[PDB]
Amino acid sequence: GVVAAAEKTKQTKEGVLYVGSKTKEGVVHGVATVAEKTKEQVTNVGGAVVTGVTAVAQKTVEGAGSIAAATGFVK
Amino acid sequence: GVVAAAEKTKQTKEGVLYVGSKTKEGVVHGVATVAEKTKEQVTNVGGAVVTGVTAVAQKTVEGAGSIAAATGFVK
Amino acid sequence: GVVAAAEKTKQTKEGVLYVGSKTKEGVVHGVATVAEKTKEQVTNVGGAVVTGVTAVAQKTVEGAGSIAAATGFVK
Amino acid sequence: GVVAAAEKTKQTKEGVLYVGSKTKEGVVHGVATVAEKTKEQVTNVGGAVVTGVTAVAQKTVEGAGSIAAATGFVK
Amino acid sequence: GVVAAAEKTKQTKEGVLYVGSKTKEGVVHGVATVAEKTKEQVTNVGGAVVTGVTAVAQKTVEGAGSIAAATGFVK
Amino acid sequence: GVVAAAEKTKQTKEGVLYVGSKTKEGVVHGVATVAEKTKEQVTNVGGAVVTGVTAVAQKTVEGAGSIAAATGFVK
Amino acid sequence: GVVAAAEKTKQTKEGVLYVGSKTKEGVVHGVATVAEKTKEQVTNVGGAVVTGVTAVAQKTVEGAGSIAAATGFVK
Amino acid sequence: GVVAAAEKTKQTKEGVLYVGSKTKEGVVHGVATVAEKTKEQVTNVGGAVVTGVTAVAQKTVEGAGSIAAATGFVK
Amino acid sequence: GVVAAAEKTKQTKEGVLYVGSKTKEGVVHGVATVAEKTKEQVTNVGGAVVTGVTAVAQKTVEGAGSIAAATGFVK
Amino acid sequence: GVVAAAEKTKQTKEGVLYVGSKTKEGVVHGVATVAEKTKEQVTNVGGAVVTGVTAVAQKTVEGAGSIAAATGFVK
Repeated sequence: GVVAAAEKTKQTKEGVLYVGSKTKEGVVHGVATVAEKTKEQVTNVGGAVVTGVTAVAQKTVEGAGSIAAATGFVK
Repeated sequence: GVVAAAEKTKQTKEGVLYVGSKTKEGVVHGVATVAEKTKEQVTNVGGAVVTGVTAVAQKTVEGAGSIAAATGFVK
Repeated sequence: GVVAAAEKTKQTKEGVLYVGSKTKEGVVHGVATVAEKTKEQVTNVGGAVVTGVTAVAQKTVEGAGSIAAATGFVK
Repeated sequence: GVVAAAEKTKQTKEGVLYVGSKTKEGVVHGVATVAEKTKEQVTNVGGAVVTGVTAVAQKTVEGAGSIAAATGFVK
Repeated sequence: GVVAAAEKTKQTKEGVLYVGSKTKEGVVHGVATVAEKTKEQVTNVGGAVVTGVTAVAQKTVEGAGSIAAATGFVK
Repeated sequence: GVVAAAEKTKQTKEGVLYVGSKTKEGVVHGVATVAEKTKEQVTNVGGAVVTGVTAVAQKTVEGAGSIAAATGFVK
Repeated sequence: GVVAAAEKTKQTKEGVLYVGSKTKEGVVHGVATVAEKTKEQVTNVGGAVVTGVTAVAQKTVEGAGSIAAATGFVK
Repeated sequence: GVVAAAEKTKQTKEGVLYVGSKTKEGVVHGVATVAEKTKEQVTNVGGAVVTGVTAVAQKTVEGAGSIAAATGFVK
Repeated sequence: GVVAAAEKTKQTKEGVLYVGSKTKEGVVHGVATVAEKTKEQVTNVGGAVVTGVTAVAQKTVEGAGSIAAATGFVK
Repeated sequence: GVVAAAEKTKQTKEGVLYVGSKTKEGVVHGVATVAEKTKEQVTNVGGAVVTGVTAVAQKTVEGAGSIAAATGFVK
């Protein structure tokens, strides 16, 4: 029973963004899952993932955001 | 029973962002899961992940945000 | 029963951000889970993770934010 | 019964941030979980994690924020 | 019964931040959990974790913030 | 018989130099002799060697300059 | 017979130099001789070696300059 | 017979120098001789070696300058 | 027969120098001879070696300067 | 026969120097000879060695300067 329910019932500068970036070398890998000689691996990533030399996450969840995750195994 | 419920019922400068970044070398890896010769690994990541040389997370959860996570196994 | 419920019922400079960053070398790894020759590993990360040479987390949870996590195993 | 409930029912400079950072070398690792030859490891991280050479966490939880975590195993 | 409930029912310079940082070398590790040859480890981290060469945590919990954590095992 | 003989017998702006250089990154190696797994190497450098991002060699040999070089081997 | 003989027999702006340099990063190695796993190496450097981000060699040899060099081996 | 003989027999702005240097980072190695696992190395450096981010060599040899060098071996 | 003979027989602004240097970080190594696991190394350095972030060598050899060098071995 | 003979027989601004240096960090090593696990090393340095963040060598050899060097071994 992995249920994620989100409801949004709705009846000057807002959220204005300025970014200036100057990079010479950049290595960004984000979400990564590496397995070497591994017998068993389970990985789950949910939600907002902002990454990089200049990472800005503004006003990410204004309304309703549900992240339900059942990660794992059964023997 | 992994349930995540979010409800948002709704009946000058706000949230204004300024970022200036100057980088020469940058290595950003974000969310990573590395397993080497590992027999068993379970990993869960939920929510907002902001990463990098200049990471800014402004006004992340304005409304309703639910992160329900059942991470693990059963033998 | 891993339940996360968030409800937000709603009937000059606010939240204004200024960031200036200057970096020469930067290594940012964020959320990481490393296992080497490990027989068993369970890892859970939830919520807001802001990381990096200049990490700013402003006004993260304005409304309702629920993080419910049941991490572990059963034998 | 790992329940996290958050409710927010709502019927000059506020929250204004200024950051100036100057770094030459920076190594930031954030949330990390390392296991080497480990037979069993369970790790849980919840909430807001702000990290880095210049880490600022302003007005993190304005409303309702619940972090419920049941971390561990059963034999 | 690990329950965390937070309720916020609501019917000049406030919260204004200024940070100036100048670093040459910086190593920040944040939340870390290291296990080497360990048979059993359980770790839980909850709440707000601000770390780094210049760490500022201003007005962290304005409203309601609940951190309920049951960490441990049963044999 | 490696003989170098130089004789100088002597019985408004002259030689005036102006240099303005502006560099951001510069790698200058000059005279270099690299041998890797080499069984035999003979190297000779003679005279004036001017090198670099802004290299100026003005009025190098006003008088007598002799460079005699016998480079090599005998088996 | 490696003989170097120099004789100088002697019976408004002259030689005036102006240098303005502005560098951010500079790596200068000059005269270098590198041998790795090398069985035999012979290196000779003679004369004037001017090197670097802003290298100026003005009026180097006004009089008599002799560079005699016998570089090498005999088996 | 490695003989170096120099004789100087002698019976407004002259040689005036102006240098202005501004560097942030500088690595200067000059005359270097590196041997790694090398069985045999012979190196000779003679004369004037001017090196660095701002290297100026003005009026180096006004009179008599002799550099005689016999570099090498015999088996 | 390694003979170096120098004879000087002698019967407005001259040689005036101005240097202005501004450095933040500087690594200068000058004359260096490094041997690692090397069985045999012979190194000779003679003359004038000027090195560094701002290296100026003005009017180095006004009179007689002899550099005689016999570098090497015999088996 | 390593003979160095120097003879000087002698029967407005001259040689005036101005240096202004401003350094934050400086590592100067000058003349160095490093041997690691080396079976045999012979090193000779002769003459004038000027080194450092601001190195100035003005009017080095006005008269007679002889540098005779026989560097090496015999088996």
